[PDB]
Amino acid sequence: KHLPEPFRIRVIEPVKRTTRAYREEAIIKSGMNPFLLDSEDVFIDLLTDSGTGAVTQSMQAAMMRGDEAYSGSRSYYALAESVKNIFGYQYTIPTHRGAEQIYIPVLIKKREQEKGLDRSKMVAFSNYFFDTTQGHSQINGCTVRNVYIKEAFDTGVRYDFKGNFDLEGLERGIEEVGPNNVPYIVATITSNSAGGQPVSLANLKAMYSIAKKYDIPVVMDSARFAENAYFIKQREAEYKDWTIEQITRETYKYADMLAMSAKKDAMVPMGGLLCMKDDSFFDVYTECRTLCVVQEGFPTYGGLEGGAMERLAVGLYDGMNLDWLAYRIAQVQYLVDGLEEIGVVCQQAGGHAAFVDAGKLLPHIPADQFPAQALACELYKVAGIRAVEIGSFLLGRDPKTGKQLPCPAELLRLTIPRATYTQTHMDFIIEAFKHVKENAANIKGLTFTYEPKVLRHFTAKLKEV
Amino acid sequence: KHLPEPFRIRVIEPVKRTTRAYREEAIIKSGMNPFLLDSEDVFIDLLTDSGTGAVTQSMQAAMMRGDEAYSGSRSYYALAESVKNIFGYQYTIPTHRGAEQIYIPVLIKKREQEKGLDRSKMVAFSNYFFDTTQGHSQINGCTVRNVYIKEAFDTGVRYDFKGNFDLEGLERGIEEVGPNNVPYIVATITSNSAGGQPVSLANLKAMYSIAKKYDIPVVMDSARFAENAYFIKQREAEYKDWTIEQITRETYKYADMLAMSAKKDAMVPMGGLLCMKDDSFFDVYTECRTLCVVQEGFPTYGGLEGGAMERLAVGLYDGMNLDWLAYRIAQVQYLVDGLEEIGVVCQQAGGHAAFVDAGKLLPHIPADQFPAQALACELYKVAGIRAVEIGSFLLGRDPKTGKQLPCPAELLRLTIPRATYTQTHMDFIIEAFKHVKENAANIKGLTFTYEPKVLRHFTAKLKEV
Amino acid sequence: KHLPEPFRIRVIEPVKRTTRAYREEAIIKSGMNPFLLDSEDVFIDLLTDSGTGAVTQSMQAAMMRGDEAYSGSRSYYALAESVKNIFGYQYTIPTHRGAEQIYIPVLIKKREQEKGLDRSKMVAFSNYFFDTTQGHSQINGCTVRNVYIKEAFDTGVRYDFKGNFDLEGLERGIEEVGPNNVPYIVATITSNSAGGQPVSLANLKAMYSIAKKYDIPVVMDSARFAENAYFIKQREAEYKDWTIEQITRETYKYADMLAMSAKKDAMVPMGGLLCMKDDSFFDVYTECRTLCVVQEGFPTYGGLEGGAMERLAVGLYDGMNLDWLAYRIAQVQYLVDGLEEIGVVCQQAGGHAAFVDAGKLLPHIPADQFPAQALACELYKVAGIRAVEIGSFLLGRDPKTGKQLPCPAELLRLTIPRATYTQTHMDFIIEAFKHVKENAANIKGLTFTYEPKVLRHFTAKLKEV
Amino acid sequence: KHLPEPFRIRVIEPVKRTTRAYREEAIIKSGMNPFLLDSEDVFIDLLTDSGTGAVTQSMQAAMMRGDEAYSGSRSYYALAESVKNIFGYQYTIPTHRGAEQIYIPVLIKKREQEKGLDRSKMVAFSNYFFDTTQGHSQINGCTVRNVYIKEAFDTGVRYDFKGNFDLEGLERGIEEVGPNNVPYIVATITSNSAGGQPVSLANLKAMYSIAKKYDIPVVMDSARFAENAYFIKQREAEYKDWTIEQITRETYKYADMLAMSAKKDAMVPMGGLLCMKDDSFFDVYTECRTLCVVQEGFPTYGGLEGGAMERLAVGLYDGMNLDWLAYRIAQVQYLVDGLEEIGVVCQQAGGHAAFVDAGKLLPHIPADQFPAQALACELYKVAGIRAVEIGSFLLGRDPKTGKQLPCPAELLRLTIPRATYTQTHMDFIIEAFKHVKENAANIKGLTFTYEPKVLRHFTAKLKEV
Ligand SMILES: [Cl-]
Ligand SMILES: [Cl-]
Ligand SMILES: [Mg+2]
Ligand SMILES: [Mg+2]
Ligand SMILES: [Mg+2]
Ligand SMILES: [Mg+2]
Repeated sequence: KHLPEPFRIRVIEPVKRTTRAYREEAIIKSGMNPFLLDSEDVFIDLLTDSGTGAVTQSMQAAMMRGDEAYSGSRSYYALAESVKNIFGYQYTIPTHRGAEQIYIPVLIKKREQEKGLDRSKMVAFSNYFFDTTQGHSQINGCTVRNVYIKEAFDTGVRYDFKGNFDLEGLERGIEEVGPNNVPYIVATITSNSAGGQPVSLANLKAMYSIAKKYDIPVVMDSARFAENAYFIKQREAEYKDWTIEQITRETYKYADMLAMSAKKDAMVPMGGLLCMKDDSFFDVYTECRTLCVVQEGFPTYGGLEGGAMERLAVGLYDGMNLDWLAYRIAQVQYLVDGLEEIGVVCQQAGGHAAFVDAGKLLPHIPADQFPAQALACELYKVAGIRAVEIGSFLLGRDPKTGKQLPCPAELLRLTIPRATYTQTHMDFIIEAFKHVKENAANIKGLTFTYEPKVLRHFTAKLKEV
Repeated sequence: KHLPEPFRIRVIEPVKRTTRAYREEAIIKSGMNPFLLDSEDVFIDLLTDSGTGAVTQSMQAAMMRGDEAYSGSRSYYALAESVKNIFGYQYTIPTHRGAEQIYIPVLIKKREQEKGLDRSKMVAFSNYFFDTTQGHSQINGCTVRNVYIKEAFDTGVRYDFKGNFDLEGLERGIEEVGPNNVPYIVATITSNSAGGQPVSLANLKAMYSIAKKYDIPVVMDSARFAENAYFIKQREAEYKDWTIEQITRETYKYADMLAMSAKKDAMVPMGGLLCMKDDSFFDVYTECRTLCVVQEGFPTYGGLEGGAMERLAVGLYDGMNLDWLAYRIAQVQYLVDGLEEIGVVCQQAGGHAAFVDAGKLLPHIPADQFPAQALACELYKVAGIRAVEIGSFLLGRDPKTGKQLPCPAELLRLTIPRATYTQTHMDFIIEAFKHVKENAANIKGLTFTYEPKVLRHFTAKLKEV
Repeated sequence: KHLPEPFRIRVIEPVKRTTRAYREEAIIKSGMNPFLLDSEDVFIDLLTDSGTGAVTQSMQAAMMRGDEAYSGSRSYYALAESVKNIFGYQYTIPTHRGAEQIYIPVLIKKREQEKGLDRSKMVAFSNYFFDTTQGHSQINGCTVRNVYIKEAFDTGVRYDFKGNFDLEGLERGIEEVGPNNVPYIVATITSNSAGGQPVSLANLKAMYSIAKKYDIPVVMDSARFAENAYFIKQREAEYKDWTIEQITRETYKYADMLAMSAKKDAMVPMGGLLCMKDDSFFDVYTECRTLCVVQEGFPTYGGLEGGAMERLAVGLYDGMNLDWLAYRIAQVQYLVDGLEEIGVVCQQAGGHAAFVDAGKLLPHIPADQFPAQALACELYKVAGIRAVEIGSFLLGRDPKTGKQLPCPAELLRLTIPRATYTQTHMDFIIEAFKHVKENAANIKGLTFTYEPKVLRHFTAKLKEV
Repeated sequence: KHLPEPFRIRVIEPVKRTTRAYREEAIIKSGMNPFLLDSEDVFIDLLTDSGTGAVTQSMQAAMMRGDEAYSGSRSYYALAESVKNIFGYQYTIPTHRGAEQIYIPVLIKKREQEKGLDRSKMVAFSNYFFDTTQGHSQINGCTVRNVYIKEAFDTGVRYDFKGNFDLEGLERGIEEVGPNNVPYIVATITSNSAGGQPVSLANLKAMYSIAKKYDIPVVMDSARFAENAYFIKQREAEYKDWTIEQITRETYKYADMLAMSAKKDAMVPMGGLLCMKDDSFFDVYTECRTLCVVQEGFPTYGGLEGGAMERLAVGLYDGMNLDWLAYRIAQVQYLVDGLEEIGVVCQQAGGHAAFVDAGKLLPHIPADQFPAQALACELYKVAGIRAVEIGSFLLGRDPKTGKQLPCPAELLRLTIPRATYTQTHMDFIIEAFKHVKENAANIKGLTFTYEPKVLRHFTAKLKEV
């Protein structure tokens, strides 16, 4: 059931309706690669939901109340006040993905100096690390381990909180590695495993108990803190009558600091946060704020403009609107349910995205011929929809052999920019897939005509086989 | 078929989802009168589409480029340039409903001085006068006549252009009254007859031929000039492949000047226009521009702020977007069709609004007990929808007898703010009526508890019988 | 002493610097009439300060938080709340000059029905009526009388409150006319007499005492309520340590309602207010709100857009900023003092404007040759400054004889848009006059080449003699 | 001579006027450190001109026309089009300081692979490297050399282009180091040497000739490209009648690519650019665009919001406005001249900033007691001005000895945010220094009460001695 919008549309960005012939020529010009298509030629852009969503009236208005002072800005104060009242965290560092490149080395050095952490043995844990989070950890020489539950990636097996930490696994992992060697634990909410799955407050409390016992810093990766709070309100009986705000205040008692991209639930096109709960982490705050300036090995300055901090200060609240969250989540579920109904199969589908199995949809196309990229092109031809391939095309070649890397599955990712498209667009997408599935046998595979040495998915050009 | 939005939502105004109990208390506090309800307590506000619609990104941005100079403003120039390029009219007077209070007395005096028009015999014609247009005409001592076609108000009899002028009637009326006594003819597009019906270009050309033959000024009442152009493109074969812009340029060759509220098709919350095609009406321009200043009997100044003129300068173009018009019109038709399907009957329904027959829907309620007002309250209770009664409640009492005035039908008006609500909201409205029709027998009539002497519909309070 | 700006400039409107040759050609193209010059060709536009000033960040931001609902708008509520907290008035009617055309007929009818007011004998009083206020009064058949003090127009005789009511005169006038025949008294603050002069709170209390004794409605014409409050704080010892807000709350206890153009002290480009203090004037509120709809003799709708009401709701407060008022007033006084220093003489100069005596500055030019218009053109040629003539040119011809009307003095008006120009611009203006005074003897008189029958000053074209 | 503003102020940010007692308490609360003062408590904030200036109406409006698409954004296209038409560069990479961290390693590797550049011998040249530019170069293991002219830092010796490259020195340096070992040459305009000094087009052409001869990449560090163009128009006879735009197009023929922070001349609060002229540097473009994504050692995404790119697309043009540049530069020169007149001495003063010698102004205060920080506090106490110390306080302690580092001079930096303050503020600053110089002997030195281990200037607290 797609819920009606708990809002009145106030500002729109016109998008032209193209003809089939126009799109056919467009996709050829772009070398059968949606990444090379002009935004204006895309009717429904499902490339990413990162900073591509709508803002509320108050959020937009906030952009015109900025204090551009380098220091002591009232706009910075407003943002810090929002964090304090919403998460209960006293220290705020605005960022322009939550400054993972900052807190990671800071936490590693902290434990090395205080508990004799061994850099050659250190391991960080999370219910599920985001790619960049794992990236910065490993770059800093830290091994990572995802301690997710058995039900996490098990489709066809409904579970209210598939993003939960595997409490036993975490405990066993810490003991195995040695508490002095665990620089931090990252609690990702909602979790990025299986398309996006929530984490229960009960699970978070249990995880924090474990972390506290071993005195291990806990960082809440909060890009989708609001949707997680909504899932808790909807599925965790204990919090059924709690407001999203109360659930959020409670949730954050179970972390020592937070790091988040504001480009998701916070509703803004740019910005992030790195915050610390209380004085116990004041030194961590200082170190991070310091490293923020000299991260390059010398002083470098810059930051969000005043208006952007004022906008986020408002966005943090609007992002928690109960009616909004119920609507956003219901729309995503509406799309998935609609696709499942017409026979479209997804390897995984959650709050973050739906990963359609193009291999199953287009079985006649060899993996090396990129069936998911072929599907992306067909979806554009038929409906002007742009989606990203998550398969052999994206995977690329082995840097040491120059040969195509082996890929588990050929998926096509569908993300939904917040408060941007309607139920009618969702039905349009479903009808598009229905048409593709019907004409599947006739979709051709692809082969390169131009291929970069690295990050080929962004600018490579292909032709039909 | 509800078309998908030819745009991405960019800015939203949050609206809270209320409980049935909350609305029940709300409607009682407002004395069973939606006019007294707080806007925040209304989920779907169908009160009016006048200046309540969304704006495009470019239109909003324009508000920040204003030149506030009293005279010679580049913002005024930009607006005049838009009028010249869109309608082909060389003279523009921005207004803050198209200054009917200005051109009417000006045109009357013009013909009185030039052709000996007799004020005691003068009569003005239109395919259908808007209420305020008829109001200003009559206040100026001018009688009005609507020369609409037979098919105009005939439901159950599809006709492509029900707003057409009755060419024979117009001709006969002019001859009857005497050409020297006809100060002007107003071509309303789209026409306000039967809920809003289009006027064909063929019909407009024919009407202008008649007017020109008798040298009678023709004023194009243009609040919905774009939707009319769209209907011409959709239904008048000759213009099937013409752009909305070309149809508009052609359409305006068949009027000498134009008057319009910009609060409809032009997409803005305020403003209007009074324009003249060429030098042949330069003296009419001068007189109007002059009367604009001394309309009160002495000089009075003021006008749209610069940003507002820049916004309208853009709005005139965005309002003609083909995809937008097709979408707007399809949504309105979608609502009407959906209501017809569930057994809801409308006395008239067109592009402007749908007039539900509350008397037929709630036959047990006596007219004097306001069945349409009762229906308005029930619609709010059940779905938080606000609609206006067009019946005995609005009609009021006879100023000379203090008795209720007799009313032809008890109607409930449904209007749709542009680019504000979605197909999901439309379905919500339809489901609401479905529920009401199902529980019709139990809806009670109303009686006053407080009643003003004039304009009672705005602040009167009632209770159930 | 020009005070430094109590603010940081945040948004600017570029204005091109023209050459002398360019302006020489420009003024000729405009027929030696600044009113016909393009705004872009004017470097410093002193035409009017009405709605031509800057806005604060919060005021601008407010424009994006509008609730466009026809009724029950939260934006209307916000504006009404501002009025209640600032003036203490419970009833608010937003207008789009304070709806003088509304309260005047309403107050006249009120006293006619309640106290037997005789329309053939009625007379309204004010410390000084604004032109439009006097206009609407007289149009309604009501005679007006300005009861200003002796020192009001006496230059060379400093007096702290030259805008004061002549308390004795008011008393004597009421008795003479008969209290039943005085429909209302208008307290104009600041007063428009002698270029703008303040009214003391002591004087207002005394006037209200008189009005209350006779039960005569008192309307506060409040376009410049804030500057008056500032003058009271600066010159009335009793209120030296009172805030502008406290002075305003106190001031408004001495009126029954208020009417104001928001285009002055309220800092906005459009809008006004008509408000009533308490229930004692609830019927006056109802009548006005009612007449607002049917003022034309039938229902007509429209109003400020939501954003505009939100903006004014903020503007009413920002307009009272103490540092801002001190700065605005000091700048005006700085210009006048600077002109006086170089030998330029003004017939009158106050907070509203400075009226330079062009006749004295250019004694060789006959009045019929418009020395003030000649001066306006010269000021533009030399510095790109645009100012309005208040003399024989503006006065026009006698409608009954077609002959030039006799004029007391040939003045050139200088107004200063709020927060728009700097001390450097003020010095630029002073230097311009210094240059003109130096080359006075060579400035030529003007004669028509094109002259409209009415309101000739706006579009007439002239040439040098 | 302070020029009048070539613009009308449209939006202001109110700033409160504080009392001496208030500021005295404020500076004590902030531990005698302006960096710890609330922005609201600072009347005139001269901390930095980086992203603290005003924007034009069109620039602000642009923020509401953003296309947030991840790729193919029309907003990105608009920005790239501006770069192409203004600089003639075909390739644009928007950045969120011009991505020095990107082009430096890219250019180093390019020459290492193509000409056998030796990383242990590489040296980069510039007329004067900005601190961060030198920082990234050295971090990449590249030694830097500033080849400025003899007259560069020689005060009391006027020279039109003190930012010029020492052509002979550059030639000799390249030969000495070996052309294969010079990865790039950076042309900084205007140059950051001696407070900001321009570079002539003749000098740039000569430098490019040298670079081209040796096939060495030339990067134009363009934060202040417009002011440099203005100085060329004002001082280089050959370009006297050329427009700023023509001078800019010509100037950029003498570089292969450009890198710039848009937070200066480009008038925006955030953003930068890294651009390449033509196909000869297409591979450099690709490499940079690629490294932009994987700079962290793995893919990371993000970028300027659509509105920000639209704003910069406009800002690049508005920043070149001739009247604006003349005004901006004249104001800076007005401040310096005014200070020189009252006996205040600056070690260096140019277009970027003025460096007051606090040691000379307060000779009784020992360097270790921070006379420039003492001066900063006194300036705040007396006038509410905030300025940054560039002396022993900023220099800090030797990381290897913990002892105060030796400092050449105790300077206080004065920067001027663009289009933010007026001539009256400039006079206010001058009067403030006049007062300080008069009460110099009584100003006390400072000593720590709290001192961080690193970057102490930002949060250290001190007390008077
Ligand atoms: Cl706001
Ligand atoms: Cl714009
Ligand atoms: Mg900034
Ligand atoms: Mg205006
Ligand atoms: Mg409205
Ligand atoms: Mg983005």
